[PDB]
Amino acid sequence: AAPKAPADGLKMDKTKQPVVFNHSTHKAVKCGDCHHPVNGKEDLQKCATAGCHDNMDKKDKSAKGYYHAMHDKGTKFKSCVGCHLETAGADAAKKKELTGCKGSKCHS
Ligand code: HEM
Ligand code: HEM
Ligand code: HEM
Ligand code: HEM
Repeated sequence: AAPKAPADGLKMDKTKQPVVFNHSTHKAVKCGDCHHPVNGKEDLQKCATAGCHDNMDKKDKSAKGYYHAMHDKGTKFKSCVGCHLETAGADAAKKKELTGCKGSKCHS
């Protein structure tokens, strides 16, 4: 059957700055905008699976860079921060909540 979203409260914890991901706040986003095509097939593996976004060098801006995939603009798929920047627009409160590097809903 079509895959179902998991429970809220999923911790992304590849790094020492873990972030909690809630599917319930991301329903307006098609599943494949995140679990994106790889070889033409929407891929439901963990983002940092070997051969995926497995480089824990936060300086790497090639596709395999995990930090890059979560923070950067101009990516083939929207990143967490990229989409949130667009969402917040000029609203400073939303910029803080959704894009702040600290004291945000990502990095609380
Ligand atoms: C769309 C309704 C949708 C589905 C289906 C889906 C499924 C899904 C599963 C099954 C997992 C768990 C994977 C595992 O084995 O741990 C999972 C995890 C994450 N998802 Fe998801 N997901 C759906 C939608 C979305 C959307 C729209 C996004 C992006 C805004 C998204 C993101 C994530 C993230 C991040 C994770 C955690 C993966 C990781 O830490 O490696 N999902 N999803
Ligand atoms: C996990 C939900 C997950 C996220 C989030 C994610 C994001 C992501 C972005 C933002 C890009 C674009 C980067 C750029 O520099 O343009 C991107 C690109 C690729 N990804 Fe990814 N990705 C997630 C999951 C996965 C998984 C599970 C794999 C490996 C099976 C994977 C692989 C790739 C590849 C390859 C690319 C480059 C585009 C292409 O060659 O297909 N991603 N991802
Ligand atoms: C990438 C894996 C990613 C993360 C991490 C993330 C986090 C996140 C948080 C913490 C919130 C606040 C709500 C909550 O506590 O769950 C939030 C809210 C929104 N997001 Fe997000 N988000 C990630 C990815 C994406 C992507 C790729 C998009 C757009 C394509 C997106 C969008 C949104 C929207 C919209 C919201 C709600 C905003 C509001 O004002 O409440 N996110 N996300
Ligand atoms: C603001 C532009 C901002 C910064 C800077 C930032 C930094 C940061 C670091 C240093 C890490 C850990 C990297 C490492 O490997 O040690 C990290 C990790 C994640 N972040 Fe972040 N972050 C900034 C902003 C945001 C925002 C607003 C979100 C959510 C939209 C977000 C998301 C993430 C995710 C996801 C991770 C990985 C969590 C994990 O797997 O441990 N960041 N960030």
